[PDB]
Amino acid sequence: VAPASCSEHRAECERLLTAEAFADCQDLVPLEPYLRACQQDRCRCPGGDTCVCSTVAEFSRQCSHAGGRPGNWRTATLCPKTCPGNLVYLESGSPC
Amino acid sequence: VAPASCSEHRAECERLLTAEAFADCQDLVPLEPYLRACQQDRCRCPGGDTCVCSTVAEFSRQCSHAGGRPGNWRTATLCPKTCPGNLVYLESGSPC
Repeated sequence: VAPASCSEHRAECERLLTAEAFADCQDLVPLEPYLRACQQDRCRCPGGDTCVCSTVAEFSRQCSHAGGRPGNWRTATLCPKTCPGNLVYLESGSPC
Repeated sequence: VAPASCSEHRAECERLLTAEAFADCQDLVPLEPYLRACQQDRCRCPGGDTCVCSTVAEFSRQCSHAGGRPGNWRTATLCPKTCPGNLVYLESGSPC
């Protein structure tokens, strides 16, 4: 059944996606599709934020693949990740 | 005591203020000062939205005074206003 257009969470998605760490990709990748995707993601996925931060991850991957370099956005309260030792989770660093 | 910078609601103020109704005044009046004021208003006035819709009212008054004509933004759930009879509330209409 056609659910309501989840436009009540548009501000949250726009604020989260268009942060400082995503500066040098605003001209590489568009924005409308990825935020429209966040629209349904936010309402279709109540409770834990395991379903919204999986889009901005795709936005960052597209950012990195085009040629840009994003900053760090994952905080201890925004879908953090853990690795053993003092290894630091980052974006846009050489795998070598 | 100096309170925390109420930047956690910056997205809310930015979204609500930069709507389509305020189209032809983005070039007349600045944006930073009024949004900065909205920052404290949103966090210093919990519960009812009697402080947030007092700043955008000033933004609209400036929009109209400079020469622009803003659109309607007051909805039935966004600080509505009532007048007796079928007196419709509007912005930028002649008092004559």
